[PDB]
Amino acid sequence: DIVNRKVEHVEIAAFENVDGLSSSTFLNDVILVHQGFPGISFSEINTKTKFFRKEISVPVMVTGMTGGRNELGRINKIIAEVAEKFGIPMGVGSQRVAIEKAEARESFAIVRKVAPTIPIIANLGMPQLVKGYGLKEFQDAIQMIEADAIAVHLNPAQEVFQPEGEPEYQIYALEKLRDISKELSVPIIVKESGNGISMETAKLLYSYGIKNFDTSGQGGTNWIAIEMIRDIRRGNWKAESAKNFLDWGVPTAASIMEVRYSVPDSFLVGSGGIRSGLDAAKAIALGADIAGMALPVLKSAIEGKESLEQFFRKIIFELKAAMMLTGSKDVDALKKTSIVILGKLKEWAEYRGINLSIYEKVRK
Amino acid sequence: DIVNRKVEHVEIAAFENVDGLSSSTFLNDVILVHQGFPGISFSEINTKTKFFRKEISVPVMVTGMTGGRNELGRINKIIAEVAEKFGIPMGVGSQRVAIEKAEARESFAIVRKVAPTIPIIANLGMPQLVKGYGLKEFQDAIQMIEADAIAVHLNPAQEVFQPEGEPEYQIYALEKLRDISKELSVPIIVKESGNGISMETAKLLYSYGIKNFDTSGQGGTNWIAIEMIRDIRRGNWKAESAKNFLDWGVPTAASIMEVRYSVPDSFLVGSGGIRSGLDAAKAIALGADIAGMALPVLKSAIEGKESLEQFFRKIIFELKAAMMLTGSKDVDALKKTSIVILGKLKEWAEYRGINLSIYEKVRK
Amino acid sequence: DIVNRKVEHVEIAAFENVDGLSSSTFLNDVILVHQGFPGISFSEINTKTKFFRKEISVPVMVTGMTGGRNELGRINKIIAEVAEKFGIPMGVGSQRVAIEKAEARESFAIVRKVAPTIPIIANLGMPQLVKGYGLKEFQDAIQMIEADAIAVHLNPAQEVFQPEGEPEYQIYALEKLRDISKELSVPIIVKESGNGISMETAKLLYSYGIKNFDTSGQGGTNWIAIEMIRDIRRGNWKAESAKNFLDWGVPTAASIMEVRYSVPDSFLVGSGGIRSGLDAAKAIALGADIAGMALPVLKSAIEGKESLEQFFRKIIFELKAAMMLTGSKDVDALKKTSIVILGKLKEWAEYRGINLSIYEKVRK
Amino acid sequence: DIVNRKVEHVEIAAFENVDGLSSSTFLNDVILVHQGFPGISFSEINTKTKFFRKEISVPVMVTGMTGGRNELGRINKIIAEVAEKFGIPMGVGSQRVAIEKAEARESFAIVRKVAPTIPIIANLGMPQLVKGYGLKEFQDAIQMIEADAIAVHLNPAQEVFQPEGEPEYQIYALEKLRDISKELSVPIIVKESGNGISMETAKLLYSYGIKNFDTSGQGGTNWIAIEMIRDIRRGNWKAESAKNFLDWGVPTAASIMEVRYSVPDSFLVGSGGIRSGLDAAKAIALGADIAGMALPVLKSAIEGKESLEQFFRKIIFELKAAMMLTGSKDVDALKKTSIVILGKLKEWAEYRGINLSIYEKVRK
Ligand SMILES: Cc1cc2nc3c(=O)[nH]c(=O)nc-3n(C[C@H](O)[C@H](O)[C@H](O)COP(=O)(O)O)c2cc1C
Ligand SMILES: Cc1cc2nc3c(=O)[nH]c(=O)nc-3n(C[C@H](O)[C@H](O)[C@H](O)COP(=O)(O)O)c2cc1C
Ligand SMILES: Cc1cc2nc3c(=O)[nH]c(=O)nc-3n(C[C@H](O)[C@H](O)[C@H](O)COP(=O)(O)O)c2cc1C
Ligand SMILES: Cc1cc2nc3c(=O)[nH]c(=O)nc-3n(C[C@H](O)[C@H](O)[C@H](O)COP(=O)(O)O)c2cc1C
Ligand SMILES: CC(C)CCOP(=O)(O)OP(=O)(O)O
Ligand SMILES: CC(C)CCOP(=O)(O)OP(=O)(O)O
Ligand SMILES: CC(C)CCOP(=O)(O)OP(=O)(O)O
Ligand SMILES: CC(C)CCOP(=O)(O)OP(=O)(O)O
Ligand SMILES: [Mg+2]
Ligand SMILES: [Mg+2]
Ligand SMILES: [Mg+2]
Ligand SMILES: [Mg+2]
Repeated sequence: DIVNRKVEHVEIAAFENVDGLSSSTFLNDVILVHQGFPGISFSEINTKTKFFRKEISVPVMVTGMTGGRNELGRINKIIAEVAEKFGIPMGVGSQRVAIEKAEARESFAIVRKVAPTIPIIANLGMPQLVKGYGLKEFQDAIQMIEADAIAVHLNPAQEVFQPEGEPEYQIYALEKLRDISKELSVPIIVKESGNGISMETAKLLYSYGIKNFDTSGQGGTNWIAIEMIRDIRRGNWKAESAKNFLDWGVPTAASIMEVRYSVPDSFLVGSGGIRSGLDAAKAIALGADIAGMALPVLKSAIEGKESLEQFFRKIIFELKAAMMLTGSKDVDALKKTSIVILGKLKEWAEYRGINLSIYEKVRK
Repeated sequence: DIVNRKVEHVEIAAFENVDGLSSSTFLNDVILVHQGFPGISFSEINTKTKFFRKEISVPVMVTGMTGGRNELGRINKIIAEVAEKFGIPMGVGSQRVAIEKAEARESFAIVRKVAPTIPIIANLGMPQLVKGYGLKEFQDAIQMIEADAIAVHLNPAQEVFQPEGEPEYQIYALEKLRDISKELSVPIIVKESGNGISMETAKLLYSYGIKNFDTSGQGGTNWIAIEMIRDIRRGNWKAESAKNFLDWGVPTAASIMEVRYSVPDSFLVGSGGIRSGLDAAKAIALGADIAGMALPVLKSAIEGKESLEQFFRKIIFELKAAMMLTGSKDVDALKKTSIVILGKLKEWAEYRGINLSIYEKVRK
Repeated sequence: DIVNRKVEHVEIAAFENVDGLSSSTFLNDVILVHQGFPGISFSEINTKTKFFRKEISVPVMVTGMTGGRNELGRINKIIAEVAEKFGIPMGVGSQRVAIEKAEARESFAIVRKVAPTIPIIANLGMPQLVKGYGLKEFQDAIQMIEADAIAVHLNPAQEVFQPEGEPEYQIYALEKLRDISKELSVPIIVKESGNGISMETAKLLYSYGIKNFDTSGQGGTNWIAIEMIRDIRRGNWKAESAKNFLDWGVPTAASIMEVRYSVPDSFLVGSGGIRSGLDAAKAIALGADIAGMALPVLKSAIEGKESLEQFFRKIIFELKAAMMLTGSKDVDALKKTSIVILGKLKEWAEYRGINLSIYEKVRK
Repeated sequence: DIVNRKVEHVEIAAFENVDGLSSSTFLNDVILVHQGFPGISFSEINTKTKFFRKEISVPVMVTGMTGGRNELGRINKIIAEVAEKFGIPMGVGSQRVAIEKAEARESFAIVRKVAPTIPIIANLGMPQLVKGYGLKEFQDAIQMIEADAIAVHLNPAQEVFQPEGEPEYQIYALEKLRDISKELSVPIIVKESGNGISMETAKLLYSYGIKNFDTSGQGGTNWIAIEMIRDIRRGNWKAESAKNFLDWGVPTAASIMEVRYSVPDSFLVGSGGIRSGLDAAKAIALGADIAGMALPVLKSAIEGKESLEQFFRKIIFELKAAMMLTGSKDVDALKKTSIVILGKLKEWAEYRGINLSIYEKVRK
C-alpha cells in the first residue's frame, strides 16, 4: 500500500502534468555573463569535482526517487548503471518501504550491484524519525546499498496534502538526527522535496550539526500537484485546497542564495527544476557545489538505458558549453563566474536582507 | 425600495461578474516563506484567538452583508448557524432597512436566535450618521441582535455611483460618532466596503477615538462594479463613468500595511478579496489580527447549509496548512512569520513612506 | 491645400486609429489615494479656478484643433457654444491658414461670436516664427477672436514626418518670440502636440520668458501616426520610418512631472491623452493647474451639440468623483492630495534626477 | 566545404527565422528624450564623423558578412558600391576561406575595385590565431582589399554549436594578436558575433592593447540559432542543446554600456540588432561612436542595388529624425543627448556595478 503510493508517484510524475505546474525556479532571473574571449579551449574544460570522499566526473547528481517493487527496481537499475558509466552520484528513493517490507529490499540493493564505484546516497523521511526510526534503521538503509551518505528528506507540504500523509515535524526529530549523526559512519544530507530550503530552516538544521543541504526548490516536480492529483483521484476534498498551494515554496534559485548566504561553509546541492546543463551551470554559479536532477532522469530511464545515456550526454555538453562561454576552465571557476541577478529573484533577495555585495563575496 | 436595493445587491454580487473585476488585492505580492522543518505537528496547531471579550475558534470573521426581507433573513440564518457551529464571528448587513421598516427586523434578529454564543457585529452606514442617526439608532441596531460590537461602514465610492446614492461624508459625522462611542456599551469597528482604508483615513478616525478597523480593500467584491451594473440596468449614464473607476481604491494588502503602520495598536480585520485560507494567512502575517470574508460566504450559503460547512472546513484547513508550512503553532506565531514583499505592493509601500524595517518591527 | 491638410487632419484624427497608437501617457502609473472618510459632501465640491484674468468653472480646457474651412468652422462653433455654456476655456486650431487665406477667417471668428465670456486661446506654429511671422501676425491671430492668450505650438516630430512638413526650429525663433511677448497684450502659452515637453525644453523656453506650458505628451492623439497615415495615403516612403517613431515622445504624466519640477512656478496645462475626469484629476494632482483635452471633444462635436454637452457632464462628474474620493473640496486641495507613483513613471523620474521628496513639496 | 558553410550561413540568415530569435537587444529599455524645441533645422543636421584616418558621411557601418564564392562576391559588390555612394564604411566577411582557397579571393577584392574611397575593414577569426595564423595572414587579408583596418571576430558561442566548429580560445591567441598589432600598418577592431562584449572581455582585450571594439550583442542575428538550424539539418544532436542557449549573451545595449564604462576611451561600434536609424541613434547616445548593421544590409542587397540604396536612405532619414527630435545638430551632440534607462537594462547596469552618474559623465 506504501508500495502502491510508490508506483502511483512514479506514474503521476512521469506521465501527468506536474513539472513546474504553477511554480517557478526563478532561474530565468539569473544570467551568466557571456565572455566573447573565454581564454580556454572547449577540450581543456575540466568538470571533475569532489563528493565527500570520492571524485565525480561532473558536478551533477541524480537525487532520490524510487524503489519498493520490481518494476521500480528495474528503473533504479537503469539509472545506477548509467550513472556508474558517467561517474555521477545517485540518490535512491525513500527506503522506508524496504524497512517495512523485506520484498522491497532488492529494488534498492540492485543499485550497488550495478554501480560499484560512484557515490550512492541512502534516503529516509524526517517524519519516520518522529515515529520510531533511529540509528539502526539509518544503518540498515546505509548497508542495504553500501551508501556513501544518507539523505533525510523534508516533505511537510507533501505530507499535508497527501491522503495518507504524516505531517509530524516536531523538533525532537532534530535532536534525534543530531544523536544519530554522532554514530553514523557516513555524512547526512538534508534535502527538501519540491518546496525549498529557507534561511530559517537551513540555520536551524545547522544549529543541530547539519552541514550538507539539497535545496529541492519549487519550479520542478510539484509534489503538492502530485498529491492534489492523488486526492482528485480518490475524491478527497483536500484537492481543492492543494490547488491554492501550487505555487507554495522557496524557488530553487532563491533557495540556493538563501542557503549559501546563511550557511556559507555548507556543502550544497542545487536542485528542483534543473532541466538542462545551463540550469545546472546557473545553480552552481549562484552558489551550489553540485546540481541535482530527478524527474528528467526518471522520464529518460523509463524510455531506456540508451535514452538516459543520451540525456546525460546532452546535460554534460550544455554544462560545458556554459563553462566555455563564461571562460570557466573548471568547476571552481564556474562558482565565481560573473552573473546578473534581475526581476523577482532580486526583489526576493533584497527583502530577505541578502546584501548582494557580501553575497558575491560568499559565493566566490 | 431600500429592500429592493438589498435584494438586487445580493443578486448581482452572487450571480454577476463583480468579484475582483478590474481590481486587485496585491496579495500575489505577498509570499509566506516556506519552512521545510516546521518544528511542529499539524494536530498541535492552535487557531483560537480573541475577538473583544470573547474567544473565537479561528482568526476569521464573516463581515456584514444582508438582511431586510424574508429570503435575506433565511440566508442570514444559514450563515449564523454555521458560524455558531464553527465558533467564528458574524457581522450582519446594514440595519438601516430595519430602522426604517419594522417588517425587516426579524431578518436580523434571527441571527442571535440561532447563534447565541459567537460574537455578532451590528451594522450602520456613515451617511446615516450625517442624516440624523444618533445614539438611540445605534442602540436599537445593537439590541436587535444583542451585538458584541457595531460596524460603521464607509462606502463613499459606492454612494457616488449608486443611482439613489448618498455621498455625504461631512466631518461632523465623526464628532457624532465619537460622542456616540462614549455612551455605547460595545466597541465600534469602522470598515470600508471594497475600496480600502488609507493611512490618512485611519489616522483621522483614530484621532476621533476609533481603534478597530476593517480594511475591506479592492480586489474582492467590487461595489463600484455592482452600482455600475445597477446603473446599466436602469439606463443611468453614471454607468460609463463607473467603468473608469473599477480599479479605484486601496488594495487589501496595501491597506493592511497602511493601517498597521499608521495605527500600530489597532485591532485590524484584513478583508476584501479573501478567498482561501492562504489569503487569510497572508492577511494576518501582513499585519491583520483576523481575516474577513463576505462574498464567498454568501455564494456558499445560497447553495445551502452543508455547502457553507464544507466551505469553512476548506478555509480552516488552508489556514492551518499555511501555519504548518511556516512553522506557526498559533495565531501569534503567524503574525510574526517570515514574508517576502515584491512587485507593486513593495512600490506602493516605498512611495507611501512605509519604512520596511520599522514595518517588520511593528507587524512583529 | 493647407485647407486640405486641415480637413485631412480632422478626418484621420476623428475616424482612424490614432488615439494612443503604440504610445502611453504613463497615467496608469499614477494612483490617487482613496479616502474612505472624505470629510466633505459631493455637493460642496468647488471646481472653479483661475485662467489668467478670468475665472473658469472647471479646471479643464479644450485645446486647439481646427478652423480654415466652413465645415471646420461649424465644428468650432459647436465646441465654442458648449464651452461657453460650461464656463470652460477654448483654444482654436492653427490660424496660419487664416493669415494665408481671408476666406478661412470666419471659421475662427465664429468662436467669439458664440462664446463672448470664456477665455479663448489663439494659435500659431513655431515654424511660422522662423519663416517670417512676427508681432503683427500674432496681433492679427489675437484680434481675430479677441483672444485672452496665444498658444504657440511645438510640432517638430509632426513636421519631420509630414509630407509637406516644415522642421525648422532654429533658436532665432525664440529670440523672436521673446521680443513679440514684450509687445503683446496677452500671455503666451507654449504647447506641444502629442510628443510632450521635457525639462531641457521647458527650461530653455523659461530662459526666454515663457511661463505658461501645455504638456501635450504622448499617449493620446498620435501626430506621428496621423502623418504616417498621410504618407501611406500618398505612397510617401517616410511612412515606414514614421512607424519606428510611434512611441516617440515624453509621456503626458512624465511631462507634467518634468515641467512642474524644472519650472516650479509655471502655469501648467496637463494634456495628451486625457480621456476621463479621472485622467484630468490625475494630471492636476500630479502637478498640472488645468487638464487639457482635444480629440474626444472633436469626436463628440462631430456627433453634435447635445453629444458634446453630455461628454462634458461626464468629464465633470468623473472629476468631482475623484475629488470626492480623495477628500478634495476644491482644486487647490486636489493639487496636494495623496498619490502613489509606480512602474515606468517612477523609473523615468528616478533616472531623470527627479527627487521624489522635493517633487512632492513642489507639487503641493 | 568552408565555401559551403559560407553559402549556408547567408541562406539561413537571409531566409530563415533567426533575427532576434528568443533574444533581445535591451534597446526598448533606452529612451531618447524628446525636445519639443530642437533649436535647429532639419537641413542643418551634420552626420559626418571620423573613422580612423578617414571621414565618413554617417555614423553607421556595414559590418562583415560574406565572401568566398562568386554569388557571395556579387553580394559584396552590391554592398560595396552602395556603401561607396553613401560614404559609409564596409567590413567584409571572414577572409579565412580566401587564405585557404585562391578562387575565393576575387569575391573579397571586388569590394575595393568598386569602393575606392570608403574605409574597408578586413576580417579573420580568433580561432585561426590559435591555429597557425599570424602576421603574414593578417597582411594578406589587409592587402587583398587595401583595408583601412582589420576586424578579428570572437565567435566562441557559434563555434561551440557549429557542427564543424572550433572552440579554441586559449589566451596565447591574445599574446599573438598583441604581437601582430605591433607590426600591422592598420588598426585592429575586436568584434563579437551576436553574443556581445562584457566588461571582463573588454578589459582583458584592452590589457593586450585593443582599443577598438564592436559589441555585436544579442538581439539581432542569432548565430546560435543559425548553427542550431545547421545541426537540425544534419541530424546533429547539438541542436537540442543550442535551443537552450538561444537567449545566451550580452544584449547589445548592455554591451555598449559595459564597454564604454570599462574602457572609456575606446573607439566603439554599437551593433547587434540595429534595424532602424532610431536603433542607430540609441546605440550612439548610449555610448557607441558608430552604429553597425549586417543582416538588414544582406537582405536588401539580395533584393538588389536600388533596394539597398532605399534601405540606407531610410536609415539615414531615421537617424536624422532622432537627431532633430533630440536637438542634436551633429554626432557629438547626439553622444551627449538626454536619455532614460528603464527596465531590465537598468537592473543589468545596477547589478554589474555600473554607477549611472559616472556612466552619464563617461558617455557624455
Ligand atoms: C517519482 C519521484 C519520487 C521521488 N521520491 C523521493 C523520495 O522517496 N525521497 C526523496 O528525498 N526525494 C524524492 N523525490 C524528490 C526529488 O528527489 C527532488 O528533490 C524533487 O523532485 C525536485 O527535483 P526535480 O525537479 O529535478 O524532480 C522524488 C522525485 C520523483 C520525481
Ligand atoms: C451582497 C453583499 C452585501 C453587502 N452589504 C454590506 C452592508 O450592508 N454593510 C457593510 O458594511 N458591508 C457590506 N458588504 C461589504 C462586505 O462586508 C465586505 O466589506 C466586502 O464585500 C469585501 O469583502 P469580500 O471581498 O470578501 O466580499 C456587502 C457584501 C456583499 C457581498
Ligand atoms: C484634429 C486635431 C487638430 C489639431 N490641430 C492643432 C493645431 O492646429 N494647433 C495646435 O496647437 N494643436 C493642435 N492639435 C493638438 C491638440 O491641441 C493636443 O495638444 C493634442 O491633440 C493632444 O491632446 P488629445 O490627446 O486630447 O488630443 C490638434 C488636435 C486634433 C485632434
Ligand atoms: C550571413 C552573415 C555572415 C556573417 N559572417 C561574419 C564573419 O565572417 N565575420 C564577422 O566578424 N562577423 C560576421 N557576421 C556577424 C555580423 O558582422 C554582426 O556582428 C552580427 O550579425 C550582428 O549584427 P546584425 O544583428 O545587424 O546582423 C555575419 C553576419 C551575417 C548576417
Ligand atoms: C518527494 C518525496 C519525499 C516522495 C516520497 O514521499 P513519501 O512520504 O511517500 O515517502 P516515505 O515512504 O518516506 O513516506
Ligand atoms: C457594501 C455596502 C456598504 C452595501 C450596502 O450599501 P447601501 O448604501 O445599500 O446600505 P444602506 O442600506 O445602509 O444605505
Ligand atoms: C497638432 C498640430 C499642431 C496640427 C497642426 O499642424 P500643421 O503643421 O498642419 O499646422 P500649420 O497649419 O500651422 O502648419
Ligand atoms: C558571425 C561569424 C563570425 C560567422 C563566421 O563564422 P565561421 O566560424 O564560419 O568563420 P571562419 O570562416 O573564420 O571559421
Ligand atoms: Mg512520508
Ligand atoms: Mg447607503
Ligand atoms: Mg506646421
Ligand atoms: Mg570559425
